[PDB]
Amino acid sequence: AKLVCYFTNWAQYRQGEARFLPKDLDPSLCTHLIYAFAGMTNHQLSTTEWNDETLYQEFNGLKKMNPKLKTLLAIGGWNFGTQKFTDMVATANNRQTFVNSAIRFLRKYSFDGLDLDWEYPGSQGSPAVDKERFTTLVQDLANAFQQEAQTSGKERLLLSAAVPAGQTYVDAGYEVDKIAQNLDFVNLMAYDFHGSWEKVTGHNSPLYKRQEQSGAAASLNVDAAVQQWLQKGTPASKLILGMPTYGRSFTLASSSDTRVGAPATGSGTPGPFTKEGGMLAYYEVCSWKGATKQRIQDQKVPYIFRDNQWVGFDDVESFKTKVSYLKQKGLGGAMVWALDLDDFAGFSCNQGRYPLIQTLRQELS
Ligand SMILES: C=NC1=N[C@@H]2[C@@H](O)[C@H](O[C@@H]3O[C@H](CO)[C@@H](O[C@@H]4O[C@H](CO)[C@@H](O)[C@@H](O)[C@H]4NC(C)=O)[C@@H](O)[C@H]3NC(C)=O)[C@@H](CO)[C@@H]2O1
Repeated sequence: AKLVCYFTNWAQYRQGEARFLPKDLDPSLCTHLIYAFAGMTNHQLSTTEWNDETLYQEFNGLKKMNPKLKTLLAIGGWNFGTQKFTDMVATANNRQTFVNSAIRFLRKYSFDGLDLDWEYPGSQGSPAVDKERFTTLVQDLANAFQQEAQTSGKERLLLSAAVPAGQTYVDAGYEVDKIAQNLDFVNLMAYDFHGSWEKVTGHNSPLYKRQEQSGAAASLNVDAAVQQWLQKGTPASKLILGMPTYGRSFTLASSSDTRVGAPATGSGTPGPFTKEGGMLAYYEVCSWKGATKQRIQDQKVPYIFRDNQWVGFDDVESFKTKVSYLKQKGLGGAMVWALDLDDFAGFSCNQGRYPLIQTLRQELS
């Protein structure tokens, strides 16, 4: 089974014990490590931090300690946008310029593959035409990757993509059945189902829906996301189930109504280390004494509150539940975002180093 874990090249700027660099990485924790994120300049793959080349080397150098490990470079991301993607896949000359740079870039830095993270083709400013242009991009990469392997005589470069769970987005830009044939594995983003962008508290990653949910609202859970990608044609073994080492917070309109579905006046106080209201690292949810942990029985995930602060998150338990759920589904494995937000150095949760992902590795193996 696969355990695809994401490293992020901006965690390095967090303060104190929250700072994360390749040295905080465990070469054996995951089967595949994906480096987030690499951008694009003139239709080509490029760095995004002043020290990506140094990081790239330490990142991939980890394979000297674990030759079984596979590393990939992720291009895109939420904040990346759609512009540069839509423009790069618009002309053959551009697609080919990108592909050739991807290959040369990945090989130069010792990456084993590329993880496409276009959020998302077919929306957010992306013309519905990009739905089929994406598919072409995938085929182009796959084809070039296959050809190169034979000429260079090296392990063929791997091709993956981070994909949305929403029904609306899959229909809008993904030719599921067709891309699945060319993607070595699909990284399903089964989270962000609920967030502070809503007026009511909801869980970031509920495994199942709540009895009181119907219609489109009943699809906002992992299972729906999974059943969906399978039905549309994804071999269960290529579908990797994503899980978050972060949770989503809300500020309660009143601390008297703390249930899931209660009135939220907006995002929760930013985390002292993550400093991005509405989300929190697992290790930030740990430093909470005097809080109250619940359990959304129907969705098999927890959440905690203290005064006007409510946060739905994942713990060692829900992670075990989820690892167990995917097994039953015959999925290819688990995906986690991000190594970065777990208690990677056992400095806050008192459960050791990488409490959550370690749970994943042990449960999966
Ligand atoms: C598995 N792939 C995958 N891709 C999606 C990610 O985009 C997303 O995580 C979010 O990624 C954006 C960047 O695209 C991050 O933006 C960063 O936010 C911090 C504040 O927290 C800010 O200071 C900047 O460093 C900013 N950097 C950039 C390059 O914009 C975060 O918003 C990040 N969010 C979380 C909760 O990690 C994940 C999860 O939705 C998806 O998974």
